Amino acid sequence: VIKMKSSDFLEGKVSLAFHRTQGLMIMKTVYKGPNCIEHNEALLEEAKMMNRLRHSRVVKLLGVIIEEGKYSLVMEYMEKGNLMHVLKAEMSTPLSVKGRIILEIIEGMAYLHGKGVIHKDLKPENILVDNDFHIKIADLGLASFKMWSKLNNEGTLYYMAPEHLNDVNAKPTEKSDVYSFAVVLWAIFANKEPYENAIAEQQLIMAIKSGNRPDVDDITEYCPREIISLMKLCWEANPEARPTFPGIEEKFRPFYLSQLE
Amino acid sequence: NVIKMKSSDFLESAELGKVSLAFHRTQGLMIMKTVYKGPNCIEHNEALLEEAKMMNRLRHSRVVKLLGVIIEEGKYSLVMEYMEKGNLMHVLKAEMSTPLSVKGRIILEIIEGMAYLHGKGVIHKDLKPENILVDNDFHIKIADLGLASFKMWSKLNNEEHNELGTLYYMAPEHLNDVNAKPTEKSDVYSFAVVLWAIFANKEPYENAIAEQQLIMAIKSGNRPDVDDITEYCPREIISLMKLCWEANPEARPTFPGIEEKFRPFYLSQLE
Ligand SMILES: CC(C)C(=O)Nc1nc2cc(-c3ccc4c(c3)c(C(=O)N[C@@H](C)c3ccccc3)cn4C)ccn2n1
Ligand SMILES: CC(C)C(=O)Nc1nc2cc(-c3ccc4c(c3)c(C(=O)N[C@@H](C)c3ccccc3)cn4C)ccn2n1
Repeated sequence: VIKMKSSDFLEGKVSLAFHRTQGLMIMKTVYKGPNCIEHNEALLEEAKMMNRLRHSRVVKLLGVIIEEGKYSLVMEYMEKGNLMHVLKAEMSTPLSVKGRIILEIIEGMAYLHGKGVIHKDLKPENILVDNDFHIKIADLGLASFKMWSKLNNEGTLYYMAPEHLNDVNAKPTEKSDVYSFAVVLWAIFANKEPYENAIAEQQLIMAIKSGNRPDVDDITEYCPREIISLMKLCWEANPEARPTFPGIEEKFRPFYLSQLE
Repeated sequence: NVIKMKSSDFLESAELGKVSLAFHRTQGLMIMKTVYKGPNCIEHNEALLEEAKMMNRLRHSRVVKLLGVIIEEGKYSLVMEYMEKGNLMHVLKAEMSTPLSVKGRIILEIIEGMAYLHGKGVIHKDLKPENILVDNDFHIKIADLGLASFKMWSKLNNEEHNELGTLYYMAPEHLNDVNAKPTEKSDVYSFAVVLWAIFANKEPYENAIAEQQLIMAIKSGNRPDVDDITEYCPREIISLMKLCWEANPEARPTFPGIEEKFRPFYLSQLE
């Protein structure tokens, strides 16, 4: 990794970070407390793994600050924030830009799966948009890498595959993210969070485990048919019935090319 | 009553409110928890000393004895006996492995301490590996690091002028329900998860993804994964933990009942 120092920056919490020589970046300070040196080795290894994720649709980890009792992650800056914010903005997104966004999400998820990363929390809060309306996948909640995830701990459920609802012990798979992505598709075309009421509880968890899905009739903007088919397929209760992201890409890229671009 | 001590009774300390190893000029090593550093207040002083006398009356070989109280202008401190090897989770994750007989004894000693506290009308409310301390001989003592048992030092800790929370062991009836009164059955549930953690050498629910997910899952019956125990674990201990984390509090045994079952078992198959 690149190791940064707090003194490298102008003077969990997610903040704008001005590196005194490299400029604008994003700082997430994961932990500030009395020491835990016994953990550093595993944290720096996972950080290196973080550092190796290099893709235009994936948020890049610029540096780590590993200091006595202070753990921080430094990331590349995305101007326009997360996908939900851009969707609900006062202006609109042509269907072509939404098609391109969806393809970019597929490409990033396929890259992450090809590097052995299961995101575990794909959701609109974790899809960042740059000034040109291109996206990058992020992990604001530290869900993807286990030791940084624990250190962070030393919360929407709307995108959680039903197999993880009321069952925290089953191991998540690539199909977990495929389910999340399906709900992301719906949300992209609804410009709102699923389950119109927008309350989370045991009623809804049990409803979803039994097959309830976001209301396809709650789409009040135009949504292409093939995309509705794709999301319906991807949120199948049976994890085995859901495609892989490379399969999704072999389907969606030619459709986006022929009908959307 | 208690022993009221002075800050000047100690030569020095080293940080571990603030928890410190402190050297008493006459008594030697002790553990100091400094609860409040601020402007002076008698807003509780009388009750505070009363509560101290109360926590001083807990005298049992498996409970951390309160050694002294420091009540000074703007400074409030509790002083406890020192436990050499720290808390149970740390000892479990140590490089050297712990013999199944020693884990059996630890479990029995926890049972004994919990029985004592319940027999003196004390509901711990926060039993967990962090509150189970280990001496140099691998004997345990139950502690209350979070000031859960005595409410007004707890208030003093949170008073807005003082310059100075795991849920894996919280019985499901108190999750997302901040009003339910904890009972002895709560402490039994905590004991059940501590048993699991003793034999898995780690915290439960590692692939839990989000806190609401885990909270709703646990309230609906999810428990620690018994297969994730990868070292030998006797079958009655699996039975005991399954019984003690029963969703219905009434179905859970009591600590005198747990001890009745477990002590002969430990004698005949473990010691
Ligand atoms: C309103 C706001 C101020 C704005 O306007 N823009 C803006 N907000 C952010 C927030 C982050 C951000 C924050 C915290 C992060 C991450 C990113 C991240 C990460 O992505 N890790 C990579 C390596 C990864 C990706 C996929 C899977 C696994 C790991 C890990 N954490 C903890 C980054 C850029 N921006 N830009
Ligand atoms: C791990 C460290 C790095 C190391 O190496 N050793 C080490 N840490 C400690 C920490 C304590 C400790 C700290 C804070 C406490 C308490 C104890 C306590 C209490 O137990 N009160 C008694 C009377 C009681 C017991 C049961 C129920 C109700 C009350 C109340 N508070 C706020 C004691 C001994 N050690 N030894």
